[PDB]
Amino acid sequence: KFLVIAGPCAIESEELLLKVGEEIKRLSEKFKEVEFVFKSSFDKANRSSIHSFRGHGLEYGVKALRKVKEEFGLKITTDIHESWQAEPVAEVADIIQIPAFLCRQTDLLLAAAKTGRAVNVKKGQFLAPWDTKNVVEKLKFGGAKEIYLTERGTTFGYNNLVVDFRSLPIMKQWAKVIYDATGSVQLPGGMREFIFPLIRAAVAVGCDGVFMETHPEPEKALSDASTQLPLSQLEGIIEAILEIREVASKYYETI
Amino acid sequence: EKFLVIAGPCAIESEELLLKVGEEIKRLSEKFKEVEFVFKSSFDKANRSSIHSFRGHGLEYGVKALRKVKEEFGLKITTDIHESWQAEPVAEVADIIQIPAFLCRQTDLLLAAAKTGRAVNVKKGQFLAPWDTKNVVEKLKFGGAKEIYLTERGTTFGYNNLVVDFRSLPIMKQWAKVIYDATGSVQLPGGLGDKSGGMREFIFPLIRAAVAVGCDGVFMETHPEPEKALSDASTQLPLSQLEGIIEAILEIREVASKYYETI
Amino acid sequence: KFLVIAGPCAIESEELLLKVGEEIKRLSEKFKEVEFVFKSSFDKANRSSIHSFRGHGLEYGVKALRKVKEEFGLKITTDIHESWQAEPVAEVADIIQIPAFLCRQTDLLLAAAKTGRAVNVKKGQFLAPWDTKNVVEKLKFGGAKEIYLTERGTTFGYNNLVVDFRSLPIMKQWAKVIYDATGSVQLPGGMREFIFPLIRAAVAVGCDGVFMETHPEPEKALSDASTQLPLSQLEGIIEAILEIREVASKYYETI
Amino acid sequence: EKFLVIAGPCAIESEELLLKVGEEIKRLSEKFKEVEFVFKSSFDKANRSSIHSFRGHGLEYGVKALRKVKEEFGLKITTDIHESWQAEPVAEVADIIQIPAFLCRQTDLLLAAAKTGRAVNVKKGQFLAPWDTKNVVEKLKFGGAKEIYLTERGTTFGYNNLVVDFRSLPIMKQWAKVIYDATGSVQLPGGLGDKSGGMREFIFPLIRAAVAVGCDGVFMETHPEPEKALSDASTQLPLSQLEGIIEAILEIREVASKYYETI
Ligand SMILES: O=P(O)(O)OC[C@@H](O)[C@@H](O)[C@H](O)CO
Ligand SMILES: O=P(O)(O)OC[C@@H](O)[C@@H](O)[C@H](O)CO
Repeated sequence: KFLVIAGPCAIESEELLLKVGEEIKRLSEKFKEVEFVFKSSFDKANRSSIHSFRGHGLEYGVKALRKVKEEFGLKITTDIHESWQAEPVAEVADIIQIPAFLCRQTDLLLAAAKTGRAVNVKKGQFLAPWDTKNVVEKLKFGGAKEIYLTERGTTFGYNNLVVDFRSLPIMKQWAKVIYDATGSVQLPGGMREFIFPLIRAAVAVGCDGVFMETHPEPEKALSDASTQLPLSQLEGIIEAILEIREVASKYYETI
Repeated sequence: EKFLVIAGPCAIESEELLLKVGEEIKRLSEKFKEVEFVFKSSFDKANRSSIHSFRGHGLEYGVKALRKVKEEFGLKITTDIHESWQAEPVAEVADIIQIPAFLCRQTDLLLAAAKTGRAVNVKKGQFLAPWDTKNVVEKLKFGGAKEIYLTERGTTFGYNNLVVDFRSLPIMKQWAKVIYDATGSVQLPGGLGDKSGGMREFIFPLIRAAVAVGCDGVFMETHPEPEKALSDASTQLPLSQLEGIIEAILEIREVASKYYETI
Repeated sequence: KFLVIAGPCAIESEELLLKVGEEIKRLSEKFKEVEFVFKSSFDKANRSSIHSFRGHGLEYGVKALRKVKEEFGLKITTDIHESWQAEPVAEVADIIQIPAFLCRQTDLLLAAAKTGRAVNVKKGQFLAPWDTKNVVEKLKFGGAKEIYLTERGTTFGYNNLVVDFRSLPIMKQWAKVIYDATGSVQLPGGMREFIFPLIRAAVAVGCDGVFMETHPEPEKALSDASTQLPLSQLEGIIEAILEIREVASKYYETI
Repeated sequence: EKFLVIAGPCAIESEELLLKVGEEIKRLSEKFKEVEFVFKSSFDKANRSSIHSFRGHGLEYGVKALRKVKEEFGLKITTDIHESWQAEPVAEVADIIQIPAFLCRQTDLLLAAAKTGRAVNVKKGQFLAPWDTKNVVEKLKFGGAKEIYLTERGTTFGYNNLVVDFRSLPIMKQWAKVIYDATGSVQLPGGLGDKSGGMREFIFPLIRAAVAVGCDGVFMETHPEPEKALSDASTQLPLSQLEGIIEAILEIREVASKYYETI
């Protein structure tokens, strides 16, 4: 079924995770046609500044995510940054996320695949759509069976990302495709006003799921404060994309 | 508001070609009554890459051919101008005067079109940022234009490639009605060396994106047999597929419409 | 010999043209190895704003340029915007300049070629280096014998131009190549600090000439105030590029 | 200041290959005494496009091979790390620890390299703007790095193509010494499908541009027979051409030097 990956960018506390998980659970019960996956990072390992918020560590993060899966029965996904993190994260993560800058790091991909979990690779801002075929091949070689590729924009001049929707049908040739609605509008080194319009475009074109970072109060977020979707707006957007998908799906081109 | 569909063969290869396409557009206009159709065709391809490529049969012949389409089918007409002096004669038949993408900053051309009293549709230059179309609209208003359109047709992305930044739709909507050029946006400028290339397989997906985001109309160059077209053979939509595409975008527009943001 | 095309962006008055022409003449006498061509536009036909300075008209402009050639014996170059302007401009213009946005307008190119004058086409920000071969062919078909292609940057994201120096050797295959040092640093819709560094790069790579818009007081210029080179700095830059060219020329690759 | 020339085969194909290249670099270091040479080679290509491409013979073998080069020729050494744990063992032989372009924002990797006390050279990510390297240098200084380099190696320009924006040289010079990667800047990422492409014909012209603009050193991957290289076969410079290139850039640097702007 259609996938909706959502949650706060970073694990600011398992308190926040529980408050967001509660809403994700409610939507999960309301939209039985959709498969929800809770997401949050235990570490922002690639912040621009050395003085920015990274997180509370792997152990604290896995614990918090563990509480979300136990308390709400929701699937989990988080990203890893170095090979050794794949094993401990796989304990709770149903889907292991590979950061965009690291989409070409062979050992990280292999380490994720070895865990037997599903793998979701964020497409690097430097990669062409067709370049992702090799990424999928590495994962298959590593034993991965459930593979996703996430569109999150491509480098367009400096401090700007553009979404080339031609990427969706191209990547669908070798993997399930996810559209990152919040990451695609960020200005590297973003505009929330474009999150909804572009996600509508994503489902009109055709994808297997959407990815959205959401926070009760984005402006207070410790990471991605300018792009995280306010929690209260999630339901409306999901209902909207489901309706558009229902009508547009008749026209999705065959593989 | 009535959705606009601008369509027709890229170039006026012959008056016969125009009437054939015009007949189909007229038929669709009778079926899709909620759509405002405007027949398009260029009397001159003044910016071909190669000196050896087809340009046209002249302004005189073209206008005459376009007038025949309007007379026979009662369809609104649009064609593009390339130099200031062409605005007057063209305004005699054209309901909408089109400004080529490379010429979107040529003040005199914009002014020439604006003083005719006809509607003006400016193709957004591949070098222009969305927010910089505000001054383009200002020039037209200054020149007397009362009905203005801005057409998204892609932006230079590396060499011989164009990308469509859909954020341009809501940005440009701030100052003019917005049209999405479904066939021009998938062309590969100079992709074939002496001619430009294109990827027809992406025409439909991107037009679905356009209506989901929200626009005031779509622009599509269509030809009975694109493979044999004298210009844009790689991007013109087979005429037989026009009906299906229009039905689809009207369906997607309807379902997405309640979510279009207010400007 | 090496070409240096320089002058104020727009003809704000024949007074300005004479003051700049006087300096250009002095340098012309100092650098006999270089061929100087005086440049200025009689009309800025593509300003972003309808309220910006365009000029004093074709007639007034040609007259002013005519005075420069008569009073200083300098060659002249100015740009045309519509086909009908080629004939009257050719009366004084030794080199007819084709604006970047208009580099694909067949009739403008043909009209320029018909005059029998040399033609210098500014490479559109949307053109790939190899795409210029067809531009040259149009001019040759139109009777042009002296053809130049000028590098002035390529669209790089929004409101930014990047100079891909690979363009110089590529375009040299079919035409003489000129580097526009002032236009290449402008930010469409620039930084003067990069004019000199990039022009040094241009001659190190290898070109047939440089193009620079210069004004006694750029900040007071009616057009391109942010990129025009202060007149007093022209001599130093020319001497500098001549020295670099002298040494680097030993390494310029054969056609 | 002494000009830096970082050169060597892309990957450590064998200890034999390293000694062959090392011998030539040593010879050039004896001729060009005004240049500081640093021998480069990767013990692992951890980011190949294809799972079937050559990666290397492991960290242990690589370090041993690099130490042999340093021992036999007395040359400074540089190699890249891919994960934090590699900084310590690599610092035992490497005078300069190299940070891969895709990893230029990985905080822990930068920190790992900085605490070794060795010099650190960061390849500028193809996604990074020049002004955003300021924070990269800040992270390294925070981590204890006292000798920092930033290497220009091109920026994403459309698909499978890189462009060198030379404005980056004077911008980055504001916070670190700047190196120009002459061979990486002409590669066509994923250009050959399973492998990346490249245009060797542009290596020399662009390196001439780099020294005319002004930089603190150049980086060049070189191999006796590039055509047979196991990695970057399309961009590595034939070893026989290294001497000529170095002589040329030293000549251009000298004549342009009086014009380098003060930061
Ligand atoms: O085929 P060439 O001559 O390159 O012309 C490209 C066409 O696609 C042309 O009509 C284009 O969209 C012009 O603006
Ligand atoms: O040939 P592939 O595997 O694409 O790798 C590209 C090389 O050019 C590679 O070593 C590159 O510069 C990696 O960063």
